[PDB]
This record gives sequence, structure tokens and C-alpha cells, in this order.
Amino acid sequence: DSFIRQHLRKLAPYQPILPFEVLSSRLGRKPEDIVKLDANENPYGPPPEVMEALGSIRFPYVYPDPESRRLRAALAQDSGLESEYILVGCGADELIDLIMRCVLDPGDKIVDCPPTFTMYEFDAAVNGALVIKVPRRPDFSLNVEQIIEVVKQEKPKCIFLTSPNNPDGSIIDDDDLLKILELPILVVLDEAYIEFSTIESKMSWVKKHDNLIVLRTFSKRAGLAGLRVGYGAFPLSIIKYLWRAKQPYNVSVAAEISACAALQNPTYLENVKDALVKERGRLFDLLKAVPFLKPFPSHSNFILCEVTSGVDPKKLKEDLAEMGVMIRHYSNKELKGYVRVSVGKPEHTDVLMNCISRLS
Amino acid sequence: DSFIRQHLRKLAPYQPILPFEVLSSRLGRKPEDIVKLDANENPYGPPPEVMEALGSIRFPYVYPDPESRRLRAALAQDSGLESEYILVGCGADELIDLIMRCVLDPGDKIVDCPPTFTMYEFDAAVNGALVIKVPRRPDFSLNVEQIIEVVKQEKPKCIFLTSPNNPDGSIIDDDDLLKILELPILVVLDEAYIEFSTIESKMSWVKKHDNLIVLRTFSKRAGLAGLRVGYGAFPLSIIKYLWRAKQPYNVSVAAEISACAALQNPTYLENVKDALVKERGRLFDLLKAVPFLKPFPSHSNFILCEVTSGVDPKKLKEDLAEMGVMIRHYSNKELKGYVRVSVGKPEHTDVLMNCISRLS
Ligand code: NA
Ligand code: NA
Repeated sequence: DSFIRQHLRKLAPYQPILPFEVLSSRLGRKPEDIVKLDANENPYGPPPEVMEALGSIRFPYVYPDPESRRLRAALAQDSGLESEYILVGCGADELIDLIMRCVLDPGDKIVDCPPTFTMYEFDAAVNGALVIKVPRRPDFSLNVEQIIEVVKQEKPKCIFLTSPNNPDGSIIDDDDLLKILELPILVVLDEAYIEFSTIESKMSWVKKHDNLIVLRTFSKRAGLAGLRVGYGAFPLSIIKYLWRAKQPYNVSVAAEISACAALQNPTYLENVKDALVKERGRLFDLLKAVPFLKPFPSHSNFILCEVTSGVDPKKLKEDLAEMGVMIRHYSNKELKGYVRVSVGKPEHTDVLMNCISRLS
Repeated sequence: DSFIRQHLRKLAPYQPILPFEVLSSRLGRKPEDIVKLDANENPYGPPPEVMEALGSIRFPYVYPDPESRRLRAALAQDSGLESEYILVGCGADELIDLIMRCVLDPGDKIVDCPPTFTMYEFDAAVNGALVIKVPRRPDFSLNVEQIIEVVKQEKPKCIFLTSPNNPDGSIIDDDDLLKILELPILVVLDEAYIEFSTIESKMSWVKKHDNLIVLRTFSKRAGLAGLRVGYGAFPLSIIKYLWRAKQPYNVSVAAEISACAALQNPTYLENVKDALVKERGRLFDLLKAVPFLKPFPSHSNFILCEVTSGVDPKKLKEDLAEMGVMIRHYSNKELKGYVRVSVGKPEHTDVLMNCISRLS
């Protein structure tokens, strides 16, 4: 006997990560003495305009703009896409869930391509949808032929596709995306890490494909993960319904103000992106030399390593955490054989390699 | 054709209110010269500790605590209820929707007692639930006998009950609430405005009633509407399921930091509440003298007026907006005959009354 819906009674929970203040208690270290490479956060922080704006919020006691129109105007200029195509969310996480709750009736089907962002499987479960897993190949590329086959057989309503992918950082070729867009399915391209690549954003494609959505975030390159602000490009025929169903005030005044302030400093954003891309190469080479790690090529701000040579990947992550360095390990069957190392400052890499050298 | 779920194609949108920056552009007035009494916001703002904390956020680039445990510890101290019973939301709005998402399959029934908070109807529609209406009496009291009868007839899953109610401010007495708690239904008591009354919060009652949830907010008395932080008390048998389905990071770092900072100044919170309660009495007497307004007694930070004597309520609100004063009008059938006036500073009341005189 419970008021809870049946499909939620055995829901597998999401496995989130924990911030510095909580880690400090668990690890017995001050925050400045913890190297945190488990959530793809930008260790340089956001542009200095952000903390100046956050400290001078004029109307914290007034509800935010339900249309986030100031930020959407800035995103229209930034992206080259008109503001009528743009929604802002409490993170891109809000938009992932919003799409599912507006498109998937209970029992509808969604395609997922693991190993990938585990939020898609979680959100599908919360929304009562049924996941069709079409695994990526060993090089993390999409199996386009099998996607076509399952779409024909089972008529799923949507597919989420990360590029650069989390957790390996590989990109989806234009021709693969175009082949999938020919299918009668809603395609959600998640460009959370696109700024770390030389590939252009496909936001503009939504004007030519009424079955494409493109999602973006301020949480990674822009250094605003704590403030919860993301956005996306949507076809006009979809966005009109999403506006009606979207919660009025999930995008806070701090979120809108911080994102607008970050966009005032393109030089800072480019410089921190370039520093992280440079360190990614140095980190890759250092990890490759470790005998029990096999890193994969990446276009993001993280490097995935297969853990080899009989080394226990979970124990590796736990041992490193005890030494003060956090990397990411997932328990999902598709991911548990890897660890994912975010790119930080050069000194963060140096601490990680020092800790690796003292293992066992 | 459309990817959007069928039930959302006919969805009536929520009617939100708009912040000072948007009103300034629409009305052609500086924010200083707009008197904003339409959203129950606290014009004094939050305690000074809030701006000091927001300007010194250490980790804006790091995800927030998915468990909001620091704030929950502070709320345990404030409420006398252990932290295991407490969830924090991106506003109480998040918790209202979370409860419905977790309890209502499409077609499940929810009881509503209008005239009341229109977010319950909106969220029921977004979630695909069926509303069972039991209107309040003309004095805004619940028709308890009719609730009992309709629960037997329709077998609903839950009921939301606001006290002090929005939009009139009346309280639900203990005898009536206990009678409803005897029913086989989940009862959600919305205490958004309880601090403006002399009635104690019923958060502690969740320990003796596993079909009671009590919701609260920082948006009103505490002056944090823009930061999006609310909370509630939940039975342990329910909260374990809600934790699993709750989005991991909707409560931002700014929300948790600002709420914790506000709780550090109970003197300020009490003083601003007392100033607003004092002005509520002055406003009530002034509105009562207006020949075409009939105010209702209130325990909140707003006063509802029936618009009488043939005066158009919508035109009244629009005429006042053209003079620089915003009050609340709803198009809903049960609400369109009234206007709702929030309690502000004394000077705000004085501007309102000047504008009312200019329409008489
Ligand atoms: Na190696
Ligand atoms: Na009167």
C-alpha cells in the first residue's frame, strides 16, 4: 500500500556526484586541498563579471522572468539563431526531462546509445518510458544501421545523442546525424561539450529539421554548474507546446544574471577553453604511459580510460579519493570497466599522477 | 502530426507574473516608479546576510549538493523536525510538481478546492491527471462534508490544500484538516504564507499522519522569490521514493546559500513579517472604504477584494497598471471577479490608494 506510482516503486536512482563542502567531511581535507576531476567542472571558474553581478542582484525578492528573455536575446546573438527557437532551462538537465515528459506517454519507447550520459536512462525510467539500447561500437561510434532497424521495428518516439559524447569525448559525423534525421523520430543532439571542439554547433539545423533539438549548457566551459543554466534550440512546431508545459520559474534570477554576465567576456571563455584543451593533450599522454590505463581520444574536457591488467576500476577510483583526488566511476554495466578523468589545471594533473604513483 | 503527447496539445498555459525589468520596458517607467503588488513579494527584501553570501560564493563552477544537506540541517533546527523528513525544492513549485509526478498516473484523480492557487490545476493538467473540484464556500472555507462524499464517489489519490489560502488568506482549522486526514487520500498542506499568521506550522504532524505532506517556501516572508528555494515535510514511507525520482541538481548553490544565510537572521525575518502584518491591517481598512471593493479578512501578506457595483475587475487592474501600480487579476472562472492586492511598504499602499481615487 503506497501512493507512489507503480513504475517508480523499483526505480533505480541516479548516481550523482558531491561538491567540495561534502567531500571535505568525507575525505578529511579542506576544499582547497582536494583535486576534483569527476564532474567535468571548469577549475578556472566563470568570467569575473559573474561574481560581480551575483553580488549586486537588485531584486532577489522578485520572481524571475518566466520567459528568460534577456538571456534568450543574448543567446540569439551568440548562436545566430532567432530567440523564438531558444528555451532556457534550470540546467540542460531540465530540458532533457522536459522533452521526455512532453513526448513520451508511459510505455512509449526511446532509443539510447551507451556507453553515454546516464541521465538519459534515469529520466526515461522516471517518465515511465521503455529504453531500446543500441550500443556504440568499441570506438564509441554510433551503430547507425542498428538504429535504423530498431526504429523501423519498434517505432520509438525519440533518441538522445551526445556529441562530444560523455564519457569518451568522440563526435558524431554530420552524415550519421543526417541519416538518423531521415527517420520518423525526434532527435535530441546534446552539445554540452561542443565548445571544447573545433566543430561548429548545429543549433541552426533546427530551422531545416523539425525533428531536431540541440541542447547546450553553461555548466562546463562557462563555469556555472552550480547556478543551473542551460539552453536549447527547438523547432517552432515543438517549442510552442513546450512553452505551455514548462514550469514558470525554474530559471532563477541568479541563473539568468550569471549567464548574461558570462557572455560579456568572450575572451575569458576562449582563453579558459584553450587552456583546458592544451592540458587535455598533456593529461592524455601521462595517462597513456600508466600500464593499466588505456585512454581514448577526446574532443571534450575529459578523458576516458579503460582499466586493464586485472586492476579493479572501482577500487582504483576509491583509492584515489582516499588520497585526495576525485575521478568518476559508474556502476552501470556499460561503464563500470572505465574511469573518466576530467581536465583540470596543470597542477591538478600533477597531483593525480603523483597519487597514481603511490597506489597499492 | 506532432511528437507532443496528446494530452498536452490542449493544455491551457499558466498565467505568470512579470519582474521589474520587463514591466519597466512595457510600462515605460523606471523600476523605482513602479509599485508592484501582484506577486506577494516581500518589498523589504531578504536579510542582509543574503547579499553578502551571494557575492562571496566560492564554487559557482561546481555542481550543488544533490541532497541540500546543509540547508536541511538548518531547517531541522528551525522546524524542530528531523532532517530525514525534509526535502528542498527549486521553489515549493518543484515539490508540488514532484508530488504529482510521483503519485498520479495519467487519469488518476486529484481533488482541488477553488478558488485557490492556480498552480495545482496547471500541474494536474501537465501531469495528465483529472481534477475533481469541490468549491469552497463564499467565505472561502472548505466544504468538508462534500470532500468526504466526493472521495467516496471518485476514489481520488490526493488533495492539495492551501492555508493561509491564496487568494483570500483564510486558514483551515485543525478540526477540518483532521477530518480530511481520516480519508484514504494523500493530503498536501501548502503553508506558503504561514509565517504571516499566528498559527503554528503543522510540519510536525507528518510524524503522526503518513498521509500528510506540508510545504513551505522562502519566496514570500523570507524575500527570496528570485532564488527559487522551498521545502517540505514528508512521511518517511513517502520520502524514500521521492528522493529516488527527484532531479539531482535543481536546487542551485545560490538557492541553498541564500536560504541558509536568511535563517541566520531571525530578528530581521520577524521584524519584516511584523511590519507587513501591521500594514495588512491598514490596507484592509483603506480598501474597505472604497465603495466598489469588498475586502476579505486575511492571515497572509495579501488582501482579496471582490469588485462590485458593476465595475469591470479586469479593466480596473489594467487601468491601475497604466498608472504604475500592479495588482493581480486572474482570468479563471472562479477568480475573475476579484483582484488580489499584495501588502507592501506603507508608501506602496499610499500610491495604490491615490491611483484608486483617480479611477473613482
Ligand atoms: Na597504457
Ligand atoms: Na467597500
